[PDB]
Amino acid sequence: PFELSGKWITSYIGSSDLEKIGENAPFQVFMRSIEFDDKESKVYLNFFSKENGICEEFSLIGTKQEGNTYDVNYAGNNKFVVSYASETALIISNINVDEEGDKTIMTGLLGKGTDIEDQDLEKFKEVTRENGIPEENIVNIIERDDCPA
Ligand SMILES: C=C[C@H](C)CCCC(C)(C)O
Repeated sequence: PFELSGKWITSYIGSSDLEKIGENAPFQVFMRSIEFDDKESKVYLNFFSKENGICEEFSLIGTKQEGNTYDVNYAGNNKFVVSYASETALIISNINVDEEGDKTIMTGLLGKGTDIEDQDLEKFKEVTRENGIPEENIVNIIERDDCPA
């Protein structure tokens, strides 16, 4: 039986638009926790990001929508789905439309800490590839997350 809510940390992110996931970009996200509240049809996300190279923390609340998708406002509007869940990981697929109207598809592999299971990593690369995102548009987030626990 699977518990999707709890501590989740980002290990890798893929993006169709490299401008959204570099240094200090809005989608270089260091996750800390995700809490799904099916009773109230909401999801709670807590994570760090860097602006000015300094860690900043965010706590967002998204709304459950049709088909296990969630909508959340962050650097524009986002529609994401937990595409895969194992006992050690989540893979999230997100579509962002930014303030300028530009659409970016992204994938993220999340885990319970820093020691990545290769089976989860292979499924992340396959979901990334299926979304049309090339291997070279994959960033290693564990290597870059020096934000507080
Ligand atoms: C590329 C996927 C990351 C891990 C999730 C982005 C945060 C969001 C989409 C929930 O606002």
